[PDB]
Amino acid sequence: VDPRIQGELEKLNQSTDDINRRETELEDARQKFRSVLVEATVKLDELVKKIGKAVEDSKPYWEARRVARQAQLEAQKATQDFQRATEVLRAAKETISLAEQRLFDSAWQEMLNHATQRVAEAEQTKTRSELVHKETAARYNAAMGRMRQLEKKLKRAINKSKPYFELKAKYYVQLEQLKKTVDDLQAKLTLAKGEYKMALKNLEMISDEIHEA
Repeated sequence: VDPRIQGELEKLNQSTDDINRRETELEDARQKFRSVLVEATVKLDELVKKIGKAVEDSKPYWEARRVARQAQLEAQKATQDFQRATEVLRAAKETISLAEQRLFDSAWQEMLNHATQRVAEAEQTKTRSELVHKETAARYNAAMGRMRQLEKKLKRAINKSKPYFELKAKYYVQLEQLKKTVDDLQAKLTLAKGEYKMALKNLEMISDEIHEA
């Protein structure tokens, strides 16, 4: 049973070598992340040190823009849902129209009865959908108005702050992806450790096997 434990321990040796490789890889990754983030720090600081008033005055505009976008998505959803509701009502009424024109009669009766049982909830959903639609559109356009009057008084600031924020954005998504890489890589490393450990457990199992033999 010697070649068995031999091959086993060789395989786990390859495994722990792999572990070492992934460890060094991870360390290198994080060390790469750090320099990038501090670069982002100093560039952000220097660009703020360029013109601070423009940026600080620009922020409310971006705030209003975000709010307006949220209201946009909400209003869009409300509109779509209302459309679906309208379609549902259309079909539900078309059914009863045909059924009434007909006046296998039992099947027709059951069908029109189920339909005319569903049209009530249909109408309720219609009302809900349309009122929600109106509200959403209202808040929507209100936010658009405030954003407009904000854009009227911030033409000089936001243009200056635009490159700062786009740079900040690029560095943000970059460091984000980097951190992602670090995370999943470390996870895979842990899994590898699990594998190596499992090979060791096999070693213990065989060690238990032989002395019993």
